[PDB]
Amino acid sequence: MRIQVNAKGAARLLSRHLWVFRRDVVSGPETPGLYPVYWGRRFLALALYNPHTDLAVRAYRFAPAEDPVAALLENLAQALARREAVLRQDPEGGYRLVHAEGDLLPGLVVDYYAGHAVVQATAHAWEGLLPQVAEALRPHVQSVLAKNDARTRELEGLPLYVRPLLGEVPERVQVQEGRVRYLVDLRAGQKTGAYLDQRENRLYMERFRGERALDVFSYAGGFALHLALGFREVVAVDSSAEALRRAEENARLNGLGNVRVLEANAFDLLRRLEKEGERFDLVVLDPPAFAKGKKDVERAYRAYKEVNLRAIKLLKEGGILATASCSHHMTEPLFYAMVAEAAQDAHRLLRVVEKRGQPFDHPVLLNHPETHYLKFAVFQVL
Amino acid sequence: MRIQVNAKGAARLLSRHLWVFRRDVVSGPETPGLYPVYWGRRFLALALYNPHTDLAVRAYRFAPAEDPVAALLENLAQALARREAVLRQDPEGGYRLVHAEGDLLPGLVVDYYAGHAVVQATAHAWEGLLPQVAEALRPHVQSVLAKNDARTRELEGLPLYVRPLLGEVPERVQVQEGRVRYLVDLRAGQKTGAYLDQRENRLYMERFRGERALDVFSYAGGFALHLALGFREVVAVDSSAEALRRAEENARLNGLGNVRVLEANAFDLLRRLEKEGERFDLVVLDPPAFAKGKKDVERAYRAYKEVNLRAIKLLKEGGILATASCSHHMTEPLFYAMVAEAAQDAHRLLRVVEKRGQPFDHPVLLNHPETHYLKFAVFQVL
Ligand SMILES: [K+]
Ligand SMILES: [K+]
Repeated sequence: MRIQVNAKGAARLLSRHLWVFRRDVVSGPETPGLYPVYWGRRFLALALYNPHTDLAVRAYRFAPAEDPVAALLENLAQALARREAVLRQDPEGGYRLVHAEGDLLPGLVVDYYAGHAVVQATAHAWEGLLPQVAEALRPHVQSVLAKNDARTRELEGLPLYVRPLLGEVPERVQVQEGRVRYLVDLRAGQKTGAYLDQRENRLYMERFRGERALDVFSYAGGFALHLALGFREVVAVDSSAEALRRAEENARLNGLGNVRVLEANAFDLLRRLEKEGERFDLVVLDPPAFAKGKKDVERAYRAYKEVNLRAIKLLKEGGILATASCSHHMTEPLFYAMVAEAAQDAHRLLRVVEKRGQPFDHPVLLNHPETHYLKFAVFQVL
Repeated sequence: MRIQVNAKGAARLLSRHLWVFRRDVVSGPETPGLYPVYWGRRFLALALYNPHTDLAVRAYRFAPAEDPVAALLENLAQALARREAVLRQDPEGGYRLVHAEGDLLPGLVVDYYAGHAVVQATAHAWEGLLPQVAEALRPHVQSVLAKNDARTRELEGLPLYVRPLLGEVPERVQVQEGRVRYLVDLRAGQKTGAYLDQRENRLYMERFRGERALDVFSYAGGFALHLALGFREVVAVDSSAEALRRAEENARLNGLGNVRVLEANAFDLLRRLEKEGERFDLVVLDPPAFAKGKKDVERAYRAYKEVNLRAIKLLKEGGILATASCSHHMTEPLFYAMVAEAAQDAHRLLRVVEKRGQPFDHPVLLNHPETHYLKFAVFQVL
């Protein structure tokens, strides 16, 4: 059976983007599965396919294979191999073992929390391969949980559920991250609270020291935990009471009483703090995605610029600004243009300490822009 | 005596850019020197000034000071302090001690080569302060050389010369960089051959392993030296026979017998190697700046694309591409859009391994764009 795409889809696969949408599929199989994709009689790639979804084609190979399933599982082995080294070296750490498209494993994500892996499948073809996935993980873990309750599964016509796949899945797990530890919650109705894409950026914070630090959009307090090691006072701000509860629990776990949580609207607080003359030696801005769609950019840009402008005005000379965006539509060029505008408007000279982004376990593909969503930059006020 | 700027010049300084051109200077001193800059009666900054040049104002402080000379030398002390830790642990290394505007020391650059400093000044005010610069460096070095032959000095009406300022300056010195050593020529007529802005990027390459590596635009062969310890064969390519002579010399100094130099035109060679069916496990592209002015960008972009497209085609699956640009006007956004275009045209999927640039000793200011000129990225063919 073959999937036939139009010229538009052909140009996309030739450029090595991994997605072809339904409107560009001329014909294809009646059921979802793994099939070769063609432009006329020309082979283009092997892909996960679903005839009932908007994102119909997700490529994983750009060369033919006698056994599509074997090929896909080869990609799985290759992804795990890239993390082998770090798992033997840092067994109690938190790492992503499989990052979907980035690892040429569209529709599959696997996270590792101190020996306990959590699998999330969002493409129909993976469902029947979950047992093989669990066995591939076995050599590296104590247990495997199938957390398959993401709403995206509804699009693929998949059932929603959360069930163990291998071993005994614990309710909570302590993860070591540099000089601190945090508690992950593997239960369905509870916040996992790991946010691994920021693992390296959080560790990077350990090199800074000072009197007062402000962690805006603190969510589970990860950045705050690391800042507490070098700062006298760390204020963790977030509008989620539940998130701040986790933050307080993680601080307690580390015996870090110098972290105080504040339930408030980030935007209002920043302006208010500046109004009453409060100053900080470091501010971390890790807001949720301000721009969902490509049409939200203009408005998002203004929102980012405002929060960054207010953060910079709170900094003393020598102050540190750690700012990020996890909106893939807020492109890296737009992001840095925005911080430059905020700095210019605040009349503060900023030196670039470091331009970062996603860690090695959250791979980015140059040819597939959507894989690059996180930007993280650190600056110092001169 | 003060420098008076118009509204436009004032807005530039308030946004914290460090330059104000002659067109925006309303009035100023009759001779070059260090003077405060004002917009009306409002103090804006302290700056190096020259009433005879297009780039009239170069700011170094945005706060007043009784003694402008003392303030400037204070900036010098602070720049050196930022390198004290690395000089203490790695005395035989090569580091930039002063990076002009980036260190708020406009018109001054100072490099350190295993205990021997080389000073290059391009602004009039620095000429009279050379002895004080030498004294500030005394605690950190064995000798200090004034390499003041850059033609840009003619714009400031300064003499061109090369002379020692402190100690006994050797003709050449060996510098240790990771697992390799290279020879620096301090003589006025020879190529220095250090290229310190690429130091950390060269070191980053020591982690890769493979059979054959290709170092294009090799210059003194720095990248090839680091690759030699990880690859069976390394081919260094450059159009300059003199440059390759230094390359062989460096290879010999390290006892590296797996590095072969090849005098050829990069563009021509890459195509021929492609047609010849040649393939490599790693290719490094470190071309000279293809763009110097903003008008050279359109054709420069095309040149970068061709060499990157050819390099990508030479890589085997799993191959590593380390590519760079030192053209300031070939902005980061244009650089990455260019590599993406090359990959798309080559029908090759690239994973982003790392996005780097200038190391800590070559500081970048967000508000002063011209300080950022180097882009270095590493990708892997999937
Ligand atoms: K959970
Ligand atoms: K020289």
